[PDB]
Amino acid sequence: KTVTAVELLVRQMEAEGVSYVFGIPGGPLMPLYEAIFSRKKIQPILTKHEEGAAFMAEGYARVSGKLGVCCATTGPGATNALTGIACAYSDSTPVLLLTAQVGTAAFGKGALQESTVHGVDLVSIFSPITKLSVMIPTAEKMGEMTRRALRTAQSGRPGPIHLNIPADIAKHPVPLEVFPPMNYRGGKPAPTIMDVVRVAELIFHAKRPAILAGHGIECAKAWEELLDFAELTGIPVATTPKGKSSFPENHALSLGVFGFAGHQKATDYLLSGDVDVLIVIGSSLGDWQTNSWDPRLTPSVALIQIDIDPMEIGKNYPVDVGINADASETLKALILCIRSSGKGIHPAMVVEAMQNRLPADTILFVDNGSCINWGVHCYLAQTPGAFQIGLGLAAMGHAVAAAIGGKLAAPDRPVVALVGDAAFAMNGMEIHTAAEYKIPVTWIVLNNGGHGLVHLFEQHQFDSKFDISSFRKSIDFCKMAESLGVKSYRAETVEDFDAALKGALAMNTPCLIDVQVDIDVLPPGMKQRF
Amino acid sequence: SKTVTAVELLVRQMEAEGVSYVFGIPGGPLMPLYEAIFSRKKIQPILTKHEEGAAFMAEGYARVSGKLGVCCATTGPGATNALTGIACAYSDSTPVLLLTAQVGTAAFGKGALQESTVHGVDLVSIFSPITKLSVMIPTAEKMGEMTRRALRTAQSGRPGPIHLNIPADIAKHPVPLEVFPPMNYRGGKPAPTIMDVVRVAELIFHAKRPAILAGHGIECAKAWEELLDFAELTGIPVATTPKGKSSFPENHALSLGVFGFAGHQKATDYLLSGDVDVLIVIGSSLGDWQTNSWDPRLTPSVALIQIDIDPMEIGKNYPVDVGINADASETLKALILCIRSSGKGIHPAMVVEAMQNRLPADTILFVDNGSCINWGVHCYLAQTPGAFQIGLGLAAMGHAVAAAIGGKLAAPDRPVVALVGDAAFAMNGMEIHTAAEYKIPVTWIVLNNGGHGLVHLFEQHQFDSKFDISSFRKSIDFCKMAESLGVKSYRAETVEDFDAALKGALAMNTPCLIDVQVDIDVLPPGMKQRFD
Ligand SMILES: Cc1ncc(C[n+]2c([C@H](O)C3CCC3)sc(CCOP(=O)(O)OP(=O)(O)O)c2C)c(N)n1
Ligand SMILES: Cc1ncc(C[n+]2c([C@H](O)C3CCC3)sc(CCOP(=O)(O)OP(=O)(O)O)c2C)c(N)n1
Ligand SMILES: Nc1ncnc2c1ncn2[C@@H]1O[C@H](COP(=O)(O)OP(=O)(O)O)[C@@H](O)[C@H]1O
Ligand SMILES: Nc1ncnc2c1ncn2[C@@H]1O[C@H](COP(=O)(O)OP(=O)(O)O)[C@@H](O)[C@H]1O
Ligand SMILES: [Mg+2]
Ligand SMILES: [Mg+2]
Repeated sequence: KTVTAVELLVRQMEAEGVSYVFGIPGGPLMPLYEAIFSRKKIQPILTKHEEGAAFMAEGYARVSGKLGVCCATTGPGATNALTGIACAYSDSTPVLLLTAQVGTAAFGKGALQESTVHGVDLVSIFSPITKLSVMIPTAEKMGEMTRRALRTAQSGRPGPIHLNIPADIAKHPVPLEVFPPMNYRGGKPAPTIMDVVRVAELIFHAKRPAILAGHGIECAKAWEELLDFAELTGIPVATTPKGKSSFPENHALSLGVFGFAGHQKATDYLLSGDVDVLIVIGSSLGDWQTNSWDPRLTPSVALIQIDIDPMEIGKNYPVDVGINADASETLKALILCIRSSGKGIHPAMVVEAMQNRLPADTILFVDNGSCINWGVHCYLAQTPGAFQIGLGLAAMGHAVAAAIGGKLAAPDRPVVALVGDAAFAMNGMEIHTAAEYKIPVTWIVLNNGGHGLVHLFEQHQFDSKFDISSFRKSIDFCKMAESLGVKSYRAETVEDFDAALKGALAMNTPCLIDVQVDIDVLPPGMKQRF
Repeated sequence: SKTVTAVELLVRQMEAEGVSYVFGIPGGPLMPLYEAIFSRKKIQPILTKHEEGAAFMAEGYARVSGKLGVCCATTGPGATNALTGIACAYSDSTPVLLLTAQVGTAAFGKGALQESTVHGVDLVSIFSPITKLSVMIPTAEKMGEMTRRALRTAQSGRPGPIHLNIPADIAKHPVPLEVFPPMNYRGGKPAPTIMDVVRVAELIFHAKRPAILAGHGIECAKAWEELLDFAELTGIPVATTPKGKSSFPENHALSLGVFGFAGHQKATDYLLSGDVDVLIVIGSSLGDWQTNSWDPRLTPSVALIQIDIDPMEIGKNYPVDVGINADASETLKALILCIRSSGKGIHPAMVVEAMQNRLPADTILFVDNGSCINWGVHCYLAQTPGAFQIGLGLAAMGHAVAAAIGGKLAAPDRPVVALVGDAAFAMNGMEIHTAAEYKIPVTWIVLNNGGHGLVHLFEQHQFDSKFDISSFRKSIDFCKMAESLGVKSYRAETVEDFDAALKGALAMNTPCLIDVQVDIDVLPPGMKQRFD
């Protein structure tokens, strides 16, 4: 019994529990749409820009915990998505990008939007920022390739995949071979027992242990065993800026965020070296996460690091025990072994109004810009994984679009995006797609009339010698929401903001809130990095 | 022995190449570059709303400039956004220089903020397949030589884009003043052999039914005058490729229109009938849309001549009898010398008509990708050389939307109009804010048919409408979108509101947008042809 090669790929994608595919169609990429629409199990989402779809697939992935899928046509369709694929690459999230190719009969001829080595070579443009980038050579090889793709995206440190599909093979017949995921993909690695008992032994003798939880806690879905491990051990837990959300910040053992725009209940504990035992679980230990690799973060006795990627272990700090394993399989073993022992408006208040009204289960997406300083510092996130910030690449526009995918992945939970205005101008057009698909998301535009943080570097680094930051005319984001069919609120006092915010969440449809913000307000954590 | 920072010397040499703007968005590590431009007071920076628009602006400026276009973007996502614009510069053979930041060397491999090395997001290797050169500045001293290498590479041979990556720490290291005029580090252009020019001369002399196919290469060589003098001196008719529309006056007696996609029956019949004996191809790559999917009937009976500055294009899809590797302007000047010395809603079809009946003769017309290509290429008549700007090499949606702003910065005292689809404007539509900011009078004509016109036509004409991925449930309102960005706008539901709107647009000398309601089921010209 046969199917068309591209028909078998969606059926294999169905088996991975992929529910939506975001993208923009094209001549050579239509065979895929006729296939997704033949099955009616997976649904296609038409976006306004291919980076917006990629950003959505990434957003769907991180909250879904499943594989994100986006599609694009030959050439510029594909190149458009790149920045989103580059963010999925730096945040360790499994995104599969499907791109079309011209038929082999036109290779080297100057085909329309040719994406081979002879034209715009997608597979090598996309290699440095994917776990795998490959053109399917034959129809017959579609099953084994797409299982190769799904296996690579969600094993090890997860990441994005680029699959290039020549339009001609897309409808060649092939045998129907669809497998459940666990038949062609392995499980995760656990720590050796020798290391589990050595750090158990280091915790038992510690005068001041501390845990630094990074983004790996979310990819490992390790919140519960982290919460049980901290509670059982009594060790205080700090998050990276990107790892905020991975431990409840209301909890007695919570020190908040360590690093950029962080809290100094974390700074002192972790930086004023009383610390002797440091357990780093699922963090790159990059710039922001370490306060520019401050040598004072190193503990006096032992540094322990758990990470599913061996190459990150001991990269910037010498480790005493380096565990190459899943954070969730490591922690349950650790608990198993220790219980076995038995012995305008000021942004500060716009976050303030948000904390007083967003439901407990609100997923908060934050963009890149001064909104990260406000988001990481002043919002307290109590629900596991409910704080969504893309600090891997820190691309402006990320959450503006990301969030749409997040609410498709968690439709019964409220989803809110806190974004800057220049970021909204880069990807704000995708509120039209939420409008078209009736995806109720609330964007909170922190409108300071330009590039907030760049304005501050000018003043504080090149003594107001020039201005490349401010606008001469602020954008009108409520008129813009109106053009895109989205209900809108303007707020220039705190209480207009609160009225807007509780109207939006009642609203059952997309909504945008345009907040007046002074471009000179110095965000938390910006004067320390200067 | 005057010393200056490397980034000042980069700017100073760019000044020598006549670049007048740098399009981009600032960032932490890229701020030294902006500090340099503002202290020098010559080149001016344009802050755009997306870096892809900045690269679109630089491509448009270069194409109208005849000079080098420059954009800048920061580490990581800054540069990746610009990719599609650089890939467009690469497929249309436009000299664009994209300057991108790199974190300081002391943070390589450490996980620095938006690290764009081999250890992070590899800018130099991402940009390698769609640039003539992509290289990270290794040291401060090599800024002079690497910047002179980029200008020579971008504007020599077949022109194309360049990627220069600059580590943020070496930007501010002092280097010796070392600035040269453009003709001390780049060569001139190649001419044909005397042997081949007289061999082509002697073929046209004996040709019964010769024909010329003029492609985009005529604009890159700045060869319009001698192409018209070559056709006039020889009496042989001129057809263009769809992308070369503005290279041969269509109001001339010898003009054949466009041959290929959405072309004219005049051009197809002469070149495909089977009565041509000598065909000269000047500057076209002879790809799909340039040759009706490589119809073998384009082969001439006697001799095919191909002229092209890139040798690897000669005879690629059709066998040539004379293959000249030379610049098109120097070839045409030699052939003329050697023969003279010899001595012996609204229907879009009526929207562009309203446009041609009203727009000045010197208007530079930008067209985006979508049905506007069928309407622009087929129904618009272009009489001015280079006055039609369409990026058909990559055919990236949204290209004309932003590029026209760069075009009008390059030709400030000529009218510039962009004819774009509604989905195209939705991806890069927000750049009009940049035009409102800098007071750049461009007129956008949005053919708003409420979704993806040609894809909807594919559904009907290849999937029998088994599905709809093409129309939006709610047409976007582009006059409200214009208004919120500070741009004057007009809506048109009649043909006359369009004529009133367009005539208002041109008088105002400010940015303006005209939102035209169009039926999405209208079959554009040349779309019937392309279905099989
Ligand atoms: C795609 C992309 N292109 C450029 C940047 C660089 N970049 C910022 C970085 O974080 C570092 C802060 C110095 C560089 S920040 C910021 C202004 C945001 O302006 P807005 O959106 O309005 O936010 P705000 O006004 O609240 O500051 C910009 C442009 C980026 N990150 N991504
Ligand atoms: C960046 C980018 N992403 C996708 C495409 C594919 N694509 C077109 C190509 O040429 C081929 C013709 C079918 C594929 S065309 C068109 C819609 C026009 O929508 P509009 O702007 O409204 O134009 P129109 O209404 O007249 O059809 C689209 C989406 C593209 N080119 N670039
Ligand atoms: N399932 C997992 N278990 C443990 N660690 C993981 C897992 N998945 C990813 N990681 C690790 O988490 C780290 C996340 O680092 P990054 O994405 O830079 O976050 P942060 O900046 O918060 O440290 C990476 O080093 C990655 O190898
Ligand atoms: N200065 C020049 N003189 C002559 N030909 C050129 C010059 N610059 C570029 N070309 C050629 O013009 C061609 C442009 O092709 P393309 O971009 O596909 O336009 P079209 O579709 O009209 O062929 C390329 O083959 C290139 O080698
Ligand atoms: Mg702002
Ligand atoms: Mg349209």
